[PDB]
Amino acid sequence: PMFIVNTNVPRASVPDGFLSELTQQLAQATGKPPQYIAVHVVPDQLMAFGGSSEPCALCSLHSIGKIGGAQNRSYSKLLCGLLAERLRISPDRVYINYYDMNAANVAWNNSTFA
Amino acid sequence: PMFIVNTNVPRASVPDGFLSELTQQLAQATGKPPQYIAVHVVPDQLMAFGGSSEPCALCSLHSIGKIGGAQNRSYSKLLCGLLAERLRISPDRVYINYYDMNAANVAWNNSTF
Amino acid sequence: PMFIVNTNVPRASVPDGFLSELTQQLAQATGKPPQYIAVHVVPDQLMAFGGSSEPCALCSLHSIGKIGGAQNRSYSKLLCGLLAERLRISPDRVYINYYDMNAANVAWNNSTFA
Repeated sequence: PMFIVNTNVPRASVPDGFLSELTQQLAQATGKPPQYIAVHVVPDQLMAFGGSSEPCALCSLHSIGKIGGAQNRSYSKLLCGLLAERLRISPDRVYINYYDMNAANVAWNNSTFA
Repeated sequence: PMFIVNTNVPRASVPDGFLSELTQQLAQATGKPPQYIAVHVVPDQLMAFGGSSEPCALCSLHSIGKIGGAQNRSYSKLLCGLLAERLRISPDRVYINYYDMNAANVAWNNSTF
Repeated sequence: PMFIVNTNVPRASVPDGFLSELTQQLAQATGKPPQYIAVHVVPDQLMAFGGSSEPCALCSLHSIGKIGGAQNRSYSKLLCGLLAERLRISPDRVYINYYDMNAANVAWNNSTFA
């Protein structure tokens, strides 16, 4: 699985250990092994949400399966929760796009997972 | 809806009001209210288009519906137009990918649609 | 075609001809002309792969056709190869997501390819 966060929040407000925490939580939440979890955080971004430049995030989670109605609802609670608690971002200023990737459309290590 | 622009154009060439303009115009164009429009502009990027490093942009627009043949044609005119007029980027150096998101695959506010 | 690389490798370690190289190689590999190829490299990123912050990359290749099982398998070899040699990134720390774009969903030059 792959999680990317884009946010106008400053670099200095991203706590040390945020990436490891995202890794550990996403592992538990998706049921996938941490070695396969990647996380990416892009602060200091020039963005707006609903015309306002108060703290916000635009994120995405890609996975081969482990993506669906119930699962996505659950991930939103978890991840908005973490963006709220660690980055002080209100959950009504967060979008997260989910992508159920086909195994043939994910490369890793000189091949694909198909 | 969500619009992201990535460009090699410098931050200082992005005019004051560009994000608000994109917000207003996307609202009108998609028919969705401005509060639900997000915009993201990433300047100073290391990128090339056709091997040339003259000004260019790689962009994406994500929306739950309001995405299709004619609508996408219309958005290209609008958005290439704005990148041309405000960022001085030639429209033959712009790509925009459109994504019709399923409501279940977009989180907002502790849940999904 | 479009190729984006996101990496924790510093900007100074990205060689100056990397974008042209990616362009030329993707042209040969996809069978499209170099003028249709765009490439984007985002260094200095705050990321982790499998809990570790050693060099890694999250990438994506978008194209209208020229995307599929065998082709993707081949592109992974090529691109991991380039990331290994030029950016000194181990291939087991690379993901590439492939996207077979419908022509109606790609804009260029005031219109779409539909």
